[PDB]
This record gives sequence, C-alpha cells and structure tokens, in this order.
Amino acid sequence: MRYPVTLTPAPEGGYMVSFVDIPEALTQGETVAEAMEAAKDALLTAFDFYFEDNELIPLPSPLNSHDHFIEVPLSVASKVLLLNAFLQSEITQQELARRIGKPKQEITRLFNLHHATKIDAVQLAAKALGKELSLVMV
Amino acid sequence: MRYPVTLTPAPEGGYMVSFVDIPEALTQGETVAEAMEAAKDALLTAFDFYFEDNELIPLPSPLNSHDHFIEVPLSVASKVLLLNAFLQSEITQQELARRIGKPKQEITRLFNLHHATKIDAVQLAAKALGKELSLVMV
Repeated sequence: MRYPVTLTPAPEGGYMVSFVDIPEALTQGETVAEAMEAAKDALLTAFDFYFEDNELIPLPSPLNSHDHFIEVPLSVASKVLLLNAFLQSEITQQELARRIGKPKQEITRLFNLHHATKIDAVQLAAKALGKELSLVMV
Repeated sequence: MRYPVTLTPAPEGGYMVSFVDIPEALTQGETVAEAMEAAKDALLTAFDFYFEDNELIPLPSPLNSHDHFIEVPLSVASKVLLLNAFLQSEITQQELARRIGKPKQEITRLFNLHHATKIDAVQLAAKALGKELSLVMV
C-alpha cells in the first residue's frame, strides 16, 4: 500500500529522495513538499521498469512512526498485485488472454500503468490465476 | 465480498432464491443453476433501491463451508462500502464534492451502479470521509 521514502538532506541544498524497497526510484526536491511530490513520480516510473522486465515488484516494508511514505492509488496497486501473481503463476500472456477470452493486445494493455483498465477487468484476471481480489476499509 | 443465498423448494415447481441479509432481493428459477443466475440481478436490482432510498446496505453473514453465495463485483462492492460510509457521515452531496474538489455531477455518478466510475475516484471519496480503502489478494 504505502512505500516508505527516505529523505536525505542535500549538501547543495534541498533533499535527495530514495526508497528502501525500490532502488531504481531516485529523485530530489527543493523542499520536503517538492521532494515528496517528485517521489511519487519516481516510484511509479520505477514500477514501469519492473513491468517491462517482468520482475516481481517488492512489497512495502512496515511503516515506522516518523516515516514519510507514498501511497500508490488503487489502480496502480491492483496492477502491482496482479503482476506479482501472474509472474508466480508460471503461465504465459497468451494463456492468460485465452482464459479471459480477450485478445492479446489488452494483456499488453493490462500490464501497463499508462493504460486505463477497469477494476472489474483486473478482478477477472486475478480469478483466472486462482486469486481473489477484495477490499478492506480501516 | 459474498452474500449467502437460501435455496428453498418451490411449491409451484422450481426453486426459490432468498438472501439472509437482504430480505428485499427475492426471485426464483426452474433450476438451482438458473435460480442462482437470476438471483444475481435481483441482488443488484435490490441494491439500486438502497442507493436511491439512502438506506444502509447490510453486510453479508459468515459463510459455512457448504453455503451458496452471490459475489458482488469489485466495482459494485467499492460503491457499497462508499455509500455506507457516506450515509454514516451525515454530510451532504455538496460537501463531499467540495472535499474532493470535484463538481456535483461526479458525486451522482459515484452513487449509481449503472454509471461506471474509476476506482481511484472511489478511493478519493472514501479518503474524504476519513476511511482508507485497500485491496486484499488471497
């Protein structure tokens, strides 16, 4: 859900931004507010790299009392959970497409964060992999 | 999540559908298979009445191992949790729109199951009511 971000003071001023669970997400900001804003772009585009290399996305560490974090939207979170389950299911994209009865070009559209997908379509893909996706609130 | 269904033989032939948690969703079918399928529109059509009557939607009772059930899709499920949270907050539609910084015309689509709504918008509205919505995959 929420990825902790470590902010390091910069010797030339401002802050350098880094995530403990995602080494590829690096950026910086003038101020904590700006650094946090940039931190959300760094995390999501670092996710883009995992999606093309079909490598598992690390899950967030537990959050301490005084730590900043980035909460990924539900749309991103659902695709992240789907990608990890799909990579561990050991089936291909062609096979998954067959199971949902849809052409291969929306499997490509499914495992891409820049393409909008309806949450119900993500739910059906999880079901085809033997997984149930559900909601919790507070 | 999943609402338990009661299957009762019909004196007129066929089988009769009823939900333990939703007394208003009742219909029937010639066979168990058809009565279950017909039951899923009856539950969704009963939900529409809760949405326009602004009444809290009862949540499902626990499921035995050997229990029949109807599973609402994630899109409807998210809106059900949202309507219950909005009804218990005792604020108006104008106020919720103000807190998420969107016009009123997107609140009305939030509380309607026939209008598709993006999950990220449902997350934002829940947050404006002090609730955090998250996904579980099992």
